[PDB]
Amino acid sequence: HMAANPYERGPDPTESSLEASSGPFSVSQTSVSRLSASGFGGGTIYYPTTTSEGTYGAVAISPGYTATQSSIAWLGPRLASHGFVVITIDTNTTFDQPDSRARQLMAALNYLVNRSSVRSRIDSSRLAVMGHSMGGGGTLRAAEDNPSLKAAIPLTPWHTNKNWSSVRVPTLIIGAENDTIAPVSSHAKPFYNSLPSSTPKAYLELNGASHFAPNSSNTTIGKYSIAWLKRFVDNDTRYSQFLCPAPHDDSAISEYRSTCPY
Ligand code: NA
Ligand code: NA
Repeated sequence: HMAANPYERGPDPTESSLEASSGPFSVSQTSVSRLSASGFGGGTIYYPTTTSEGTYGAVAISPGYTATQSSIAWLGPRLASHGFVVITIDTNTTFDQPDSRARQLMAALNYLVNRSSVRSRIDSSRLAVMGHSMGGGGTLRAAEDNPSLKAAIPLTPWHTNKNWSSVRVPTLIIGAENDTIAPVSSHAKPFYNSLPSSTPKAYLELNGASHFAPNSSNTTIGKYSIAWLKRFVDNDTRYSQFLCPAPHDDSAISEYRSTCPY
């Protein structure tokens, strides 16, 4: 038999538990000021209250162009309530390009491990990155330049670079069908196609959604982000059951591609 996974947290998942507003863990918050944050413009840290089940993995989430922390803040308690330490960040300037946001994502993870007040609750060897729009472009660049990351979830990503053939981090790209700012035909889909065949990857296209779909509470985005982070940050195979959907059975999903090598 396969060895027991020590990174498993929370009870066995179901479809109703993943689509719920909150997970099985209570969440507390703490803030990081812009001036004390070295490399990024501060943010808020979301962490589970209880530690009796062991340490958790850390996730850094970046907003998009001319966007602040509040546009992605709903992912904070949504992801943390399932057993993750999440930091939503602000950028140094609201006009920072994707390559600049990639550096600020790793700087936020560096703060979580070395300087944050919740560093004792974090497993430093299991980190992930997320982002919306240009933050999603910075997510791809961070995963390419930091292969030690466990997962990466670009949300309607935007980037001038379409070549991501060196990304070794399991990447879940979530695109919007009617995206007019970062069209999937020139952004999300070329990003997914350029990812290596040996890298676990998936492309989720939201049916009839706009570019700002990730800026509000979304059941589809929340369920598959939890499943992806659980599957690769925690190696939790209990969440693999949620990663093989049929788009014709979900009105919120218009497309789904996925390749798993391991
Ligand atoms: Na700063
Ligand atoms: Na559908």
